[PDB]
Parts: sequence; C-alpha cells; structure tokens
Amino acid sequence: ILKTAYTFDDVLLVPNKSEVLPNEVSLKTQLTKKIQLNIPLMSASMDTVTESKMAIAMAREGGIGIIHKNMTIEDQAREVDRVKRSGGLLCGASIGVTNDMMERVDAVVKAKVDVIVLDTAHGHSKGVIEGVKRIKAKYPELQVIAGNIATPEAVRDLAEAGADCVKVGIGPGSICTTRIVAGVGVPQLTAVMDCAEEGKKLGIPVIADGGLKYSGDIVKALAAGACAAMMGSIFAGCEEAPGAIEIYQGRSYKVYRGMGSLGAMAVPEGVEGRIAYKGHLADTIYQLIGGIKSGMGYLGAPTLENLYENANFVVQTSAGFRESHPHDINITKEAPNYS
Amino acid sequence: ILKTAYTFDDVLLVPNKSEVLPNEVSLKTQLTKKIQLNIPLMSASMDTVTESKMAIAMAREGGIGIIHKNMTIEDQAREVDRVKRSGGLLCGASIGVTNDMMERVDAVVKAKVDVIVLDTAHGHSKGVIEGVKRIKAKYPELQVIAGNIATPEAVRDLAEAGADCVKVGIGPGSICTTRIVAGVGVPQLTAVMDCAEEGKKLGIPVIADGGLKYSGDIVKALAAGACAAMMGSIFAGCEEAPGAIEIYQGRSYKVYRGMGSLGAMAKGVPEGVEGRIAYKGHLADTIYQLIGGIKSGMGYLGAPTLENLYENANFVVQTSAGFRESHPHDINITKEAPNYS
Amino acid sequence: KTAYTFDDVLLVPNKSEVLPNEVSLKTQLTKKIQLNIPLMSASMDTVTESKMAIAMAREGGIGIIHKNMTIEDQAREVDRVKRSGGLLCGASIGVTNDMMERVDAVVKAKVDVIVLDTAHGHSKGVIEGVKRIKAKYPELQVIAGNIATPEAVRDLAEAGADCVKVGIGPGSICTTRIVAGVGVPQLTAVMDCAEEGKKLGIPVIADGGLKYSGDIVKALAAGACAAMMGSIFAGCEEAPGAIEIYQGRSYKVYRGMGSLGAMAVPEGVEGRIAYKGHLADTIYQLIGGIKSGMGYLGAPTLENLYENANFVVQTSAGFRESHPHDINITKEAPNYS
Amino acid sequence: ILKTAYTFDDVLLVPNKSEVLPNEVSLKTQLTKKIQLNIPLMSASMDTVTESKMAIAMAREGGIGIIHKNMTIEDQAREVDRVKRSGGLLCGASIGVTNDMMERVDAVVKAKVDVIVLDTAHGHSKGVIEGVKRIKAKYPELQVIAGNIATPEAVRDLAEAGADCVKVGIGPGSICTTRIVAGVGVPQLTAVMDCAEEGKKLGIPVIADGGLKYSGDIVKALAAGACAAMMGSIFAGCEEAPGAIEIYQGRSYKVYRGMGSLGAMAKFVPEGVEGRIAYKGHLADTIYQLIGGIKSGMGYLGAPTLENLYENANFVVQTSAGFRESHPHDINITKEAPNYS
Ligand SMILES: O=C(Cn1c(-c2ccccn2)nc2ccccc21)Nc1ccc2ccccc2c1
Ligand SMILES: O=C(Cn1c(-c2ccccn2)nc2ccccc21)Nc1ccc2ccccc2c1
Ligand SMILES: O=C(Cn1c(-c2ccccn2)nc2ccccc21)Nc1ccc2ccccc2c1
Ligand SMILES: O=C(Cn1c(-c2ccccn2)nc2ccccc21)Nc1ccc2ccccc2c1
Ligand SMILES: O=c1[nH]cnc2c1ncn2[C@@H]1O[C@H](COP(=O)(O)O)[C@@H](O)[C@H]1O
Ligand SMILES: O=c1[nH]cnc2c1ncn2[C@@H]1O[C@H](COP(=O)(O)O)[C@@H](O)[C@H]1O
Ligand SMILES: O=c1[nH]cnc2c1ncn2[C@@H]1O[C@H](COP(=O)(O)O)[C@@H](O)[C@H]1O
Ligand SMILES: O=c1[nH]cnc2c1ncn2[C@@H]1O[C@H](COP(=O)(O)O)[C@@H](O)[C@H]1O
Repeated sequence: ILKTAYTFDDVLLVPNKSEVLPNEVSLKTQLTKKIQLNIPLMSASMDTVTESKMAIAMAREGGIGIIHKNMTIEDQAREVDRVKRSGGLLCGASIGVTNDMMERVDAVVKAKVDVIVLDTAHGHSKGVIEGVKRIKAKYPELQVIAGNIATPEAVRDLAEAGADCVKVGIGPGSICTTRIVAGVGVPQLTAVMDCAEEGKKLGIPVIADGGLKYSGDIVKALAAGACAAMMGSIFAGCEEAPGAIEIYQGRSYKVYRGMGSLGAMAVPEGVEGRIAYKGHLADTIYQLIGGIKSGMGYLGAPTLENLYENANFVVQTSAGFRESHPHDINITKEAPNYS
Repeated sequence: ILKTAYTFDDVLLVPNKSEVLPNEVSLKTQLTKKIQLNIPLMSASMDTVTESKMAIAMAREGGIGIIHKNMTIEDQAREVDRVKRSGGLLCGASIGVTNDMMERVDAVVKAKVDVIVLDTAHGHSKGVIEGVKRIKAKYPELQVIAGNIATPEAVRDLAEAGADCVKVGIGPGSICTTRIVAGVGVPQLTAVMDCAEEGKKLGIPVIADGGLKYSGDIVKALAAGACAAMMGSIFAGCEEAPGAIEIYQGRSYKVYRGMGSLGAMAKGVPEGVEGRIAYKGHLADTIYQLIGGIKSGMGYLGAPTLENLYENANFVVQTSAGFRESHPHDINITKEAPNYS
Repeated sequence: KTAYTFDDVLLVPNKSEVLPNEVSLKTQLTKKIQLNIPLMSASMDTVTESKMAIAMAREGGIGIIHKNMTIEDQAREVDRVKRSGGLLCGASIGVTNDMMERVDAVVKAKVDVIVLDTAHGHSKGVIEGVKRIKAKYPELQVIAGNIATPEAVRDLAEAGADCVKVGIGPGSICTTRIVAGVGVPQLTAVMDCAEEGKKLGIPVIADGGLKYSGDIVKALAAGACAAMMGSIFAGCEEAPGAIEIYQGRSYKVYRGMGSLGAMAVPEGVEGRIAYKGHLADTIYQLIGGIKSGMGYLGAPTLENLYENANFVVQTSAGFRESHPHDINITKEAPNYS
Repeated sequence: ILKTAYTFDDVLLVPNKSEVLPNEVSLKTQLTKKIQLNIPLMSASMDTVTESKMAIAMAREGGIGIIHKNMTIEDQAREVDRVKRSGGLLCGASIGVTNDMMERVDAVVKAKVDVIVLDTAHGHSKGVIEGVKRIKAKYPELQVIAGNIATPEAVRDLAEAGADCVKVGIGPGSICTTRIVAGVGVPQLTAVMDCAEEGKKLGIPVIADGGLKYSGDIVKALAAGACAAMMGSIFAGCEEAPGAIEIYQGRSYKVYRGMGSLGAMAKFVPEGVEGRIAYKGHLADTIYQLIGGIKSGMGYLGAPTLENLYENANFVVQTSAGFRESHPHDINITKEAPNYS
C-alpha cells in the first residue's frame, strides 16, 4: 500500500573490492557523542538478560549492559554500584515513564551510572518526550537513550527533546507479540535504515534493538547505519544471565521472557519460555565478533563508518533464503555460530 | 494480472506520534446511521456461534449478536424476544433470499428486532438487490445490513437498493472453502479498504466479516475503514456459544462448522468445513483481551476515536520473512498467554 | 516477467442474475465436437482406458485412451467405447515410426478425436505429424500438445490442428521443471495461449496441475475450452490397475508416462494415490463446484465466464487465508482434502 | 536497496521451437581458451569431494576434477601425478593465497597440471589479484581460474589481472553459512547471469559454483551464460569421493563437510558445516542422469550447442506456489527416481 518494508532475512550484503583482512578491521563505535564502545554490542534490559553479572561481563568485553528496572529503585542502584565498584566499567540503567521516575533517575545517577535508557512500548509518545526534557533539565550532561521507535519523524522529535541516542524496534523481538495483539510495527531492517538516515542528518546515532538471531544479521544492521545492536535472546542462555539452569530431557536450558509477558508484569504484549544454555558470554561474543569482522572483510570496510558508506543491499526471495542457509545436508557436528 | 490484493498477515500499521494512552481512547462506532455500538464487535450469525445466550452477552459487553436463521421462523422470533425482554438490548436477525423471506422479516419485526441482515454467499446478486428493495418498501424505518460483497461496485448497488450497511467478505472465513471449490474471492484487507472507501463516499458504513485470528487483525480492519468487525471463530469456543462441551484427548472443545458445510445444510455442493475449537470460557474474558489489544493499537497510532484511527492510518507491506519476525521466534514457549496461542 | 499458477490468483465476484443450477457447462472441444461438461481424463496408463473412457462420456466428458499398448489393443479399447452407445472417445498418438499404422487403426474403429501427445509439442516431429495426418484425413479431429507459448499455438494451428493441449510441467507426477529446468506456470501459460487461440478460432486445453474444482474454474475463466486431469481421477474404480493395500489404507498406483515404470532419463515419478471410489461422485463435486464459481461471476455460459472474468493476485499469506485455517477439521468434506 | 536477485528455484526456462532431439545436442564447452571439456561438469576442490580417484573418474567421464589443497605440497603434486599418468587425462589443482603458494604452484606444474584454481572466500581482493599477477608473470602459458566472486566489477579486475577463467558464488553452497555468519552474498543465478554478461564483453568464461541440486539447475546456469558448473553435494555421495561409507539405521551414508567448517580448518570462526549425505553409488550413474537432464533441457529450447543455449534462452519468474507445482505434489512417491529425491 504505502510501501513494502524489509527485515534482515529479506536482504543480503553485496561483496565489495577488499584491501583489508578480517583481522585488520576495527569495531570501535560511538554509542552517544560522549560514550565509545570497543564493540557495537548491547545486552537487552530484561530481568532474564542483564543484571550485575551480565553488565560486568559485557563491559569487560568492550560492550555495555543495561540494568533492567524490574526491581526496586534501591536494588537497581545497588546493581549499578556493583558494576562501577569493579573498575572503570561502562554501565547503563533502565528508566520507565512512571510516577517515581525522577526518584529512580536520582538514585542511579548517584550510583555513577553512565547512560540512561528511557524505554516504553511506544517511544514516540507525550510521556517519553516530556520525560526526556524533564531529565535533561536536572542532569544536562547525563546521557539519555530513548525508545522504542520505528519512524524518521520519531527520531527528530526525540532529538528535539534532548535525547543523545534512540532505540529502534517495534515488534522484532523474539519474545514480542506487539505486531500480533496491536497489529503495529515496522520490519526492523527498513526501520533501522529509515531512522539512521534521519539520525545522521541530525547528529544522533540509532540502536538496532531486537530480531537479531545471527552474527550476519548484526552486519546488516551496522551497514544500515546503526551505531550499535541490542540483543536479548543471544545473551539469555549465557551463564552471566539471571536465572537457574534447567535440564529438560538431557539438555540444559535457561528461562527467557519478555518484559510485557504475564510473569514479568507481576493485556500482555510478550511471551514466556526457555532457550538453550550457551555457556560463558566470552565464547558467544567471540563468534559474534569474528562473524562481523568477516563480513566487513567482504565489503572492504576497515571501520564501521566505511561499512555504512559503501554497503549495497539486495533483496532475496523465499527460495533465496533456503539457498543462504545450509541445505540438503544432514548436520552431524553442530557449529558454534549456527543453530 | 489485474492487481495484487493483500490480507491482514501481509500488512502492519505504522506508529504515529501519540498524546493518548490505551485507557483513554473511545471505541464507540456507528453500525448504521441510527444504531451505535460501544465496541466495534459482533458475533457471527452461525448455528454454532450466536443464539439468545450469545446475543445477550454480546450486547451487555457493548457489541451486538446476530441470531442465525438455521431454525423455524417461530423459533427465531422467540430468540430475538428473549434478548429484547431481558433489559433494553440490541439484537440482530439473519434473513436469507427465500420464498418465506418477508414473513420471516415480518416475524422478527414483531419481536422488536433492531437490525436485519440479508446474508448470502453472493451479496451482489439480483435476489438480494430485489430482496432489499422489498424489505425497504414495507419497512422504511427498519435498519438493513446486506452481504456479502467484496467489490466497490456491489457497495454502490446495494446502497442504491436501500441498504443501510454492507458486510464484506467472500473467502476469509476459517471454516470457508469457497475460494477453493469455486475459485472465487478477494483477500479481506484489500476487500475491506476498497469497499469502505466506496461506502465512505455514499455514506454507507461497511462490516469486516471473517478472517480475523488475533486482536491486532481487528485494529487493521478498523484502520482500513470498517465500522465493525464480525467474528465466529474467536467466540465459538466460549461458554455463551451454542453446543455442548465435547472432550477430545482430555481437553475441552466445542463444535464449530460452516454455514455452507455439510452438517449445517442437513439441519435446514458444500463451501464449508466442520471441526472443533478449544473451549475458551466466558465471553467477558475473551472480549477483555480483544478490547485491550485494540486499545493498544490505537495508543500506538495515537488515535482517540475510531474515525481518527482511519484518518491517520499508514499500512506497510511485509514479506513472509517479515511475518516470521512479527511472530515470536527461536524460543520454546512454556507458559501460556491469554491473547496468543 | 513473473508467471502465475492457479494458487497465485483468485477470481473476483461480479454482479449476478443467474443461479448455479441455471448455468450451462456446454463447451466446444473442436469445431464439430462438443461436450456436455468441460472435463476430460488424462491419456495415462494408470488413468484412462475403456472403462474410464466409457464413464467419462456418460457423465458428459471424454476420455483419451493411452498409447502404452499394442495397436490392436488400443483399437479394441476404442471400439469397446464406441459399441457402448454413441459415446465419444479419444486416442493418443505419438511421433513414432508406426504412428500412421496406429492412426489408421483407431480411425477404422471410428474414433472421434486424436491427440499427438509429446513432451515438447512445439517441435519439428509434431508439426510434421499433424500436417501428415491432416493430408490423409482432412476431416479427422486432431488435438496437439503439449505447448506453453502463443508462438507454439500459431505454429500448431497453421499445421491444421483443431485444438492444442497446454501444459509443460504442472503435472502432479511431473519432474520436467526439475530435471530439465523447463516450463511455464500453468495459469499464465493457459491465459497466454487462450488469447492467441481466440484470434485464430482454435480452442486450448488446460492440462495438468488441477487439484480442486476452483482450479478448474480459473482455467476456464482464463480461456480454456476444457480441462484435462490425471490426479483427480487416478484413485477411481474406473481407472486401470488393481487396489493395493499399504499399512491399512487402500491405494491405486499412479505414475507419469515419463517415469521408469511407464517407459518399460525419466521426467516423471511413480507413486500411490488414495482409493476415491466411483467416478460419478467425484464429477458431481467437480461440476457443482464449477457451477458455484460461475454463479459468483454471473456467467450463464462458459464463453460468458471468459468475457467478464477478473483475476487478482494473492500472497502466500492470502493463500493461507483462502484455505480453511485455525480449526481442527473432524469431518472430511466431499470436495476438499 | 538494489533490485531483487534470484535463485535457480526462482525461475524457469521458456520452451522454444525445436528441430533438435536430445540425442543430437553437443555438450562440448571451453573451460578456458586452451582447455576444452566434453561435458560441462566440475567437481569441487574439497577434502570430502575430490582426490585422484574422483579427478580420474571425472576426467574419464568428460569433465575435470580439482584436487584440494588440504594436504601437503608433496601430497597434492603426488595426487596430480597419479591422474596424469593414469591416462591422457585433464587435472586441476587448487591453490590458496599464502607465503608458500608459489612453491606449491611450482610443484603441481612439475606434475604437469592443466589448470590452477586460486580458491578463496573472497576473490575480489588485493591478495588474489596480486596472486594471479605473480603467477602469470612466471607461468604465462599456465591456465588460471580465480574465485570466488559475485559481481561483474570483480570479473573486470580479475580479467585485467590475467585470469583465464572466473569462478562465481558467494554463499550458495549446500554446506555454507557465509550468508548467515557474515550476511554477505548474492543469489547464485543473478550472480552467474551478471558475471557471465560482463565476461562476454571481455571474452572470459565464468564457472557456476555451488547451490546446484538437480540436473535442471545446471541447465539454468548454462543458459545464464556459465561455461561450466562446479558441484560438491551431487558428487560427494559417490564411491569415488574420499571418506568411508558410514552406516546409520540400515542406511548407508558418506561424510561431506565445507572447507570452512571447524573440522576442515584443523580458536576460529567457521563459515561452513559438517554433515552426512546418502551414498549414491558410482559416479558413472550420477553423471549419466545429469547429462541426460541437460540434453533434455537443450532439446526443449531448440539448442544444439551450449552457446546456442545461452542465446535463445528465456527466463520467467515463479512464485512459491509455482515452486510447489514445479516439484511433484499430492502423491506418495513409492519407487525411487534416479534423478529426483
Ligand atoms: O505498555 C504497553 C505494554 N507493556 C509493556 C511492553 C514493554 C515493551 C514492549 C511491549 N510491551 N510492558 C508492560 C508492563 C506493565 C504493563 C504494560 C506493559 N503497551 C503500550 C501500548 C501503547 C502505548 C501508547 C502510548 C503510550 C504507551 C503505550 C504502551
Ligand atoms: O520424451 C521425453 C520424455 N518422455 C515422456 C514425457 C511425456 C510428457 C511429458 C514429459 N515427458 N514420456 C516418455 C516415454 C518414453 C520415453 C521418454 C518419454 N522428453 C523430451 C524432451 C525434449 C524433447 C525435445 C524435442 C523433441 C522431443 C523431446 C522430448
Ligand atoms: O449457496 C451457496 C452455499 N450455501 C451457503 C453458504 C453461505 C455463506 C458462505 C458460503 N456458503 N449456505 C447454504 C445453505 C443451504 C444451501 C447452500 C448454502 N453458495 C452460492 C454460490 C454461488 C452463488 C451465485 C449466485 C447466487 C447464489 C450463490 C450461492
Ligand atoms: O577465509 C575465510 C574463511 N575460511 C574458509 C572459507 C573457504 C571458502 C568459503 C568460505 N570460507 N576456509 C578457511 C580455512 C582456514 C581458516 C579460514 C577459512 N573467510 C574470509 C572472509 C572474508 C575475507 C575478505 C578478504 C580476505 C579474506 C577473507 C576471508
Ligand atoms: O515483552 C516484550 N514485548 C515486546 N518487546 C519486548 C518485550 N520484552 C523485550 N522486548 C524487546 O525485545 C528486545 C530483545 O529481543 P530479542 O533479542 O530479539 O530476543 C528488547 O531489547 C526489547 O526491545
Ligand atoms: O460455510 C461457510 N462457507 C463460507 N463462509 C462462511 C461459512 N460459514 C460462515 N462463513 C463466513 O465466515 C464468517 C466467520 O468466519 P471466521 O470468524 O473468520 O472464522 C461468518 O460470519 C461468515 O461470513
Ligand atoms: O511423466 C510425465 N512427466 C511429465 N508430465 C506428465 C507425465 N505424465 C503425464 N504428464 C502430464 O500431466 C498431466 C496430468 O497431471 P495432473 O492432472 O496434474 O495429475 C497429463 O495429462 C500430462 O499432460
Ligand atoms: O565451508 C565452506 N564455506 C562456504 N562455501 C564453501 C565451503 N566449502 C565449499 N564451499 C563452496 O561450495 C561449493 C560446493 O557447494 P554445493 O555444490 O552446493 O555442495 C564449493 O565448490 C565451494 O565453492
């Protein structure tokens, strides 16, 4: 009708002439204008992904973790404190549009938090916009990420409110049912391209949040203009993630649920389930890092800015999708970076 | 060849700036120019969906039930009389193009019915047009819904026949095999927005009938210009629905069949199937989930009213790959969700 | 260009003054051959012989006897049909050395229509075939297949063919598009050939890929004078072969004429299909479906169907909406699955 | 975003007028200007696909096999020698970009190799262009194939580097995960078609490598303009391939793995997977079916030669439903088909 939007599986990157080996690329990126990460990875702010244990591991990996707000204000400030009490580690906290929102900001700021994430289901709303201005009035130097959005117009209005960064993604999450119960959402790839274009026109970087399943998907997001990528599912199985280990018919599992699921709220827009135990975060990141560098090797990109400036996309069909994945083969040895 | 028509699964709505919250929006819709609903929901006129018990619950919930015509004229009048006697409640009655069509209409009008619906497989037929013209000639004050159509040309013809509202949908039904056995039909979303646009010019509202699986599908149908959504499958497993609770493999199910199926025809070539649907419980609990999802969508599009929703709605087309990520993926769902399965 | 098959498209409802019990299914197969209903059984060694061809003509269609037998045997099969009242009968010939001997035999048996069935109808061998036959028998009705292009219609109509069979690859037992990579999606194929055929006053037969009665309507609306089917009639008692039981279920062997078994590099497969029972009740569901379809388009005649037919394309999501969904079917419909 | 790119399964070939029978067509092709093959088939340079046993079988069958480089320099030169001394047989040898690459080239040339393949994940790079130049400057008469690429620009750079032949394919391999872990690649048919077109302007042939499952897939590649087709999956299950015949549940299998898999590389990040495929018996039977399938295709398009096949070939695009129609459907296949599974 208006246009057809695409997600990550609809698209492929086209190989460019390369004069750079995968081990020669640099994954440095600017999260906000005052905060630089060594790798463009962020762990999701959920009660089953990121607490003290995960945030410390991520920051030590060159990324950053966002402490979830599904706890008391006192507890969250203590979680942030733990991360800051172990070296100069970057740490983020989650803030929501509520009645005690400023009291919550006051606590984590005193806990010396680096970045604040103001995430609601609908970022392009009166609550979020006025909320950002209200936070930027008391703490002008505090770095603020707002979300989530899916349109260029939302990027502009959030920038006007004083946001330093915006989170992009309405519906792509593996645990998300927003597009099903509300019928609302924009396919993540198109959403990232449209928002990053407007973002680079105003000087405000964007974050690709949700829908990422493979390392190659991250390369598509980074080549679409995203300054960083947020994942829950990929990190939820890691040992650094909250929750106990469950054994189900010989295999090991970890629980994983959306912040809009029934259990987390204790009308839902998320589900609740389990994912396979992956082990330590370091091993997951290694395969992710290696895959991205390999991708940037194919495109001749030494940095992430060169990746974006010289990336060409092509659309693939259902048949092309089957060709991209391994096919007509009975896999006997599982790979660390696939399935 | 002519064009590409889309269904609900094909599209998604784009979020607008929002200065409203889901608990602040109004769901009041306008069925006909005289009949107003509090929520744009109505139960399908099917022998396994809407009887007096269901029609009562639908009305008290803010919507309206439509009594099916698979029974004697005397019995259908009694079903309506049961609904209207228990409080001042809205009620609908189904009429078909038959020989005793007018006498069936005569009976339900005597039972103080609010709206008549001339539902048939092919609404854009001579029998319906001449049929509506007779009902409107005898009862000029009686509100008439006529279906089913799928093209704007049929909207012009039925409205010209005197209809007050039209019902859209040929094929979308969960129990429907019309598109398979006849090869005839139009994907419901394209069908709805085509007819609603034409009906908007003539001032005749349209009804999105069939094909709605989740609460988000309704939001799409309302944004496409429909004034109300008709559903059979969603309500079929509810307590207020006709039929006994049958147990299959230790789970509770109710029988749900098509009006054009083999079983329904025997009651009084098939274009429907017969099957079972899980028992969902009381209607209020199912309506609550539907309303909540609809109010969320209107919160996302920043629309306080159903009209404003239609005025500022932007659809985007997703592929089968986009359909995958739109649903939950890469996770073993263990806990149960009230609005997803 | 992207070409479509039957499941890609849907017919759009028109204004209707006619009812399904009033329509007419009379069609003109050739110029001087007409059927009461536009259905014909495939000339396959597991579908059509005298018993099937007799049943087909009695219902109002016509069956074509397969050529996978001796010239004497196929001549007897035709006679067995012709003896059983004034019943229509068809016979298939191929581009062979004794093709003229086979033609002479079935003509002597007073067959009504002949069909040259080749994998590639648009070839030198088939054009010579039609032209050589029409020289000896200017009054013998000839169908020629298979083709998929309008150019092929022209070249075949100019050879003296009375009708052309359309379909390369849609067959349920076919692997041509897989082993050769050649073919055209049947709907676009019939639609393109039908338009060219109307210009020349030559009818086209939609052959292969027909699963439901709605699919048959789509072909007729595209401009096909008739529809040929193997799979829908394969499991019937009137079809050749014996009933084989496999793990409790009664099946009949159905196989492509280009499979290893029928040849005794294949372009067909050999499989089993469920026992459907008598042909009469299958036809009753097909005819009634086609009637329903025509009623939706306000078409009293087949030629009126084609003139006012408007197609529309659906996605794979619209496909899942067209079939019955989100319900556990407990009773098998007589015309669906 | 650019145009949409297609896979073999996305398209079909339109039949042409034909005066030729499949038994009359010729399958001769020029792999390079100096090298001619009786049949346009190649085996992949992989440790689970091609060694002297396979190369000899491929050669005797009219094609050529490329010895892989997962062995020492003395071992590979030894394998090449076995093929050359067995009879007047063609043989290829695979080379990678390393410090000992010129030493390895010297060895296989001394073994009288016919063609060198510079195999790498990304042929369009500084390393490969320098390699082709460094080799050609020392061995001007030696035939050099370069890959892998997927763009016409890469063709020009390789041709300008001195390459005699270009291998295309980024990610279509059956055991490949490059498009999944790097998100990089081009659907093979579009790649082959683009690279062949640029090749025709320059006068340099292109190989279609990977993603071929059926004989009909090969025909599309050849019609797109490729000079030959390189296959791993189709050949790896044969007896002449390396690796023992493994058994599982009364069914005999063989091990087939990608050269970028964890097992073949022997921390690292893999771009391939290891698995198992069915035992197909002898290569002679497999080749016979592939040849027969191509001869059939050429007869459909009225093409007596491969060059005549490319010139009058018309492609059409099919949807998902067309894909279902193209394959066998609604039938329980009982007997085994020698060219379909
Ligand atoms: O709050 C939720 C659902 N929800 C979630 C959640 C979080 C992330 C993604 C999806 N849903 N978490 C919740 C926790 C409690 C209650 C409702 C919740 N959804 C909406 C929907 C429309 C809105 C319009 C304007 C302003 C806010 C709106 C909020
Ligand atoms: O004859 C068959 C295969 N075949 C079939 C068959 C029939 C219909 C559809 C597909 N295949 N039946 C056969 C019976 C015996 C031997 C081969 C057969 N295939 C071909 C393929 C290309 C041709 C090009 C020019 C002239 C004739 C050509 C024939
Ligand atoms: O009557 C039914 C089938 N049918 C149904 C039904 C109702 C809704 C959706 C699908 N089918 N209910 C029936 C009850 C009795 C007999 C037939 C019935 N279908 C048709 C089909 C084409 C028509 C064309 C012109 C006029 C009327 C036509 C009717
Ligand atoms: O070589 C591999 C991975 N790899 C493979 C392999 C072979 C064929 C297809 C895919 N991958 N085989 C390997 C063997 C050892 C180590 C890495 C290997 N990956 C890449 C990816 C992008 C590059 C860009 C410029 C230069 C070199 C690049 C290398
Ligand atoms: O329950 C919810 N409903 C919808 N989206 C959610 C919910 N919980 C988390 N998300 C989003 O999904 C992202 C992670 O999804 P995933 O990594 O693709 O599994 C988070 O960073 C949030 O943006
Ligand atoms: O048997 C039938 N054949 C075709 N459509 C039907 C039949 N019975 C009911 N319908 C339609 O399908 C609607 C309900 O389908 P659902 O709510 O989408 O499951 C009804 O309101 C009718 O419009
Ligand atoms: O072996 C074969 N290979 C390819 N096509 C075949 C073969 N046998 C029959 N056909 C075609 O397929 C049609 C029937 O297919 P179906 O109706 O789709 O089952 C026949 O009328 C022939 O046109
Ligand atoms: O591990 C790998 N990763 C990616 N591609 C590979 C790998 N190993 C082999 N290939 C390619 O895949 C081709 C064979 O794929 P197939 O014929 O589709 O099985 C080879 O000729 C190589 O071009």
